[PDB]
Amino acid sequence: SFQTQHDPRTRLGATPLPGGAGTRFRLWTSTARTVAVRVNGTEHVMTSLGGGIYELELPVGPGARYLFVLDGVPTPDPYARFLPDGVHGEAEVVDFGTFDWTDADWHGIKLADCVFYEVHVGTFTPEGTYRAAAEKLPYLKELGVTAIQVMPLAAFDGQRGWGYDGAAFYAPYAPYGRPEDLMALVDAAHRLGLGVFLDVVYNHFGPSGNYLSSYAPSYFTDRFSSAWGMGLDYAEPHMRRYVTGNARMWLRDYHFDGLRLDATPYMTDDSETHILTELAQEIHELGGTHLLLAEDHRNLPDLVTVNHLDGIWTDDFHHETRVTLTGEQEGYYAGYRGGAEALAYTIRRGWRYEGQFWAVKGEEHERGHPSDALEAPNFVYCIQNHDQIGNRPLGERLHQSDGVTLHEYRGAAALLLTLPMTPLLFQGQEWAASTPFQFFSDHAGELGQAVSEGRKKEFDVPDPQAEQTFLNSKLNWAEREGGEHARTLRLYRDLLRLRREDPVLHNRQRENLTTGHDGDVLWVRTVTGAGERVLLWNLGQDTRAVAEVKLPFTVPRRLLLHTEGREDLTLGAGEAVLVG
Ligand SMILES: OC[C@H]1O[C@H](O[C@H]2O[C@H](CO)[C@@H](O)[C@H](O)[C@H]2O)[C@H](O)[C@@H](O)[C@@H]1O
Ligand SMILES: OC[C@H]1O[C@H](O[C@H]2O[C@H](CO)[C@@H](O)[C@H](O)[C@H]2O)[C@H](O)[C@@H](O)[C@@H]1O
Ligand SMILES: OC[C@H]1O[C@@H](O)[C@H](O)[C@@H](O)[C@@H]1O
Ligand SMILES: OC[C@H]1O[C@H](O)[C@H](O)[C@@H](O)[C@@H]1O
Ligand SMILES: [Mg+2]
Repeated sequence: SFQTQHDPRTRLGATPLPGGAGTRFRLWTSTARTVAVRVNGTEHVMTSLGGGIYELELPVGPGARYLFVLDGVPTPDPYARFLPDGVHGEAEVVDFGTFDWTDADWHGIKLADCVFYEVHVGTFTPEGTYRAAAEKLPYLKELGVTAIQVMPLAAFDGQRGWGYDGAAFYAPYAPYGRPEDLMALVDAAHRLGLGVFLDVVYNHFGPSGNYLSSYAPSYFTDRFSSAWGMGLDYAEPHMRRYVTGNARMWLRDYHFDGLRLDATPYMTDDSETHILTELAQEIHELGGTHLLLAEDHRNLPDLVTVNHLDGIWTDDFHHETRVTLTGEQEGYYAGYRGGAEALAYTIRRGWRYEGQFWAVKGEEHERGHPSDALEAPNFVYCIQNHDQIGNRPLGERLHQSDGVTLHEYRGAAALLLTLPMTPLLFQGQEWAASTPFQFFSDHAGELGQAVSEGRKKEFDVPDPQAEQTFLNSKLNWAEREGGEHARTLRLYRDLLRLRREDPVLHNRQRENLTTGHDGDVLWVRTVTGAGERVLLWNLGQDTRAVAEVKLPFTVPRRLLLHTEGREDLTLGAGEAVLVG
C-alpha cells in the first residue's frame, strides 16, 4: 500500500503532453511574485495553482528551449532533462517515449551476480562520450565483468569533472552526449547481457548551476551544511521528491539497473521515514528488479535491514589490503595494521570496525556495528575505485605506489575476485594501467582559482583545473596489448572466468567461508556441497611452499590457478594460488 508521490500529470519541469498537445511546464516557488516561462525566446505568464505551484501548457514539443523567469530574472530549470548549453543555459524539452529500446528480454541483475566495473565517461575513451564507451562493451563482456558502475552524469559546470559537482540532477552532462546517446549506451549493454548502474549524489549540489534556492530557499537548511552550500533539507517534501523523482527517472526512463548513492552518511534526515527508506520505496514501486547501493563508511547494517538498500560499499577491506601492501599510515590508513592475520579478520567479519574505537586523530569515536545480519553480497569490496586512486596527491594506482610489486597486485586481484562478497574493479585496473586517475575540474573564474589553491594547500600536485590533469587520466587502450599489461589482463580474464564457472566459487554465504593465516600467508577457504576451494596468498618477502603452510584442515591438492602461472604449489613473494 505504499503509493508513489509521483504522478506524471503533476511532474515538475517540462513534460510532453499526450495527443501531440505540446508541453506542460510546472514549477514550485515559495517566494516569486511574478512567474513566467520563456520558450524559444518568448515569455508566457504561468498560472498560479496555490501552494506555490505554477503551470502552463503550450503547443511546443520535444526540442523546444526554455527557462523560467522569476520576478523578471531568467532562471534555469532545476528539473531540466537536458542542458545543451550547460548549467546556466536554456533547458531542452525531452520526450522519453521516443527512444526505441531493444532490451525487452533483459530483466536486470541480482547483486550476488554483480562484478562491477567503474567507468568515468570523460576518461574511459579518447572521445570521453557514451558513444565511444558503447564500443568498449564487447571488450567488457569478454573480460568477464557483469555490471558497469558509471560515475555521476548529472550536469555540472565546465568541460570535464568527476561528476560530484553535479547541479542539475535530471540532466545528463552534455559533453558526454545527448539523452538518446545515453539510452543507446544502456540498450547496448543490456543486449550484451551487462547491467548498468549510476552514481548519484543526494547529499549535495555542486557550487555552480544549482538554482533551487532561486525558486524556494526551503529546499535547503542552515541547520547543517554540505561541502558546497546549505544542506539538503529532507524535512521538506519537495526536496525529498527532487531526489526520489530523480532516482525513478534514471531507473525507468534511462533503464539503469541500479543506483550507487554517494556519501549516504551525509544524507541527514530526522523524519519518521528516513529519505533512504523512501528512496527504496519509490524505486521498488516501479515494479522492476532495480538495486540501491550505499557508499557509507559507518559500518551500519541498518542500511540494508531497515532502509532496505541492497548493499554497501565497505572500504575496510580496501584499506586493510592497501596498508598490507604499502605500510602507509596517513589519514584513515592509520586505522589498520594490514597483514595476513588482519586481512583474515576483516574478511571473517565483513568489515573490521563493529563498534571498537577508531583512533584516527581528528576522527576519534566508537566506529561501526556488528556485521552479523549482512550476507556476503551485501558487502561491496574493491582494491581500487575513483576515490582510492584520485584522492592521492598524484592519483597513482595501487601497482604504482612505492613498494608494491606487480606480483602483489596480481595476488590482490585473486583474493578480491574469488571472495563471495560483491567485487568492484576500476577502469583499467585489469591491465595494470599506466595512467593515474587524478582529481580534475573545470570551474569558472574565482571558483576555479579556489579549487586549484585548495588542492595545492591540502597536500608537485597536479593542478585539478589544468587540461593536462584531465588528459593524463585518459585510459591508454593500446598498452593492454603488451608486456605486463597483457599478462595482468590474462590473469583478470582467467579469474573472472573461474568466478563465473567454478561451482564452489558460486558460494554466496558467509557460513561457508573461513579465513586464517600462517605467518604472512593468508588463507581463505570455501566449503559447499560442490566441493572445497582454498585461496592462499603469500604476503611475505620470501618463498613459501603450500605443503609447509600450517592449516587447521588438509589443504586441497589440485592447482586451479596460480597468479604467476607456476606449475608447482609454491608461492613466491606476493603470489597467490587457488587450489581445490
Ligand atoms: O544505532 C543504529 C542501530 O544500532 C543497532 O543495530 C546494529 O547493532 C545490532 C547489535 O548491536 C545488530 O543486530 C544490527 O544488525 C546492527 O544494525 C540497533 O540494534 C538498531 O536498532 C539501531 O538502529
Ligand atoms: O617495519 C615497521 C612496521 O612493521 C609493521 O608494519 C609492517 O607489517 C604489517 C603486518 O604486521 C604490514 O601490514 C605493513 O605493511 C608493514 O609496514 C607495524 O605494523 C608498523 O607499525 C611498523 O612501522
Ligand atoms: O573509510 C573511513 C573514512 O571514510 C571517509 O570517506 C570519511 O570521510 C573519513 O572520515 C573516514 O576516515
Ligand atoms: O512554502 C509553503 C509550503 O510549500 C510546500 O507545501 C512545502 O512542502 C511546505 O513545507 C511549505 O510549508
Ligand atoms: Mg608459521
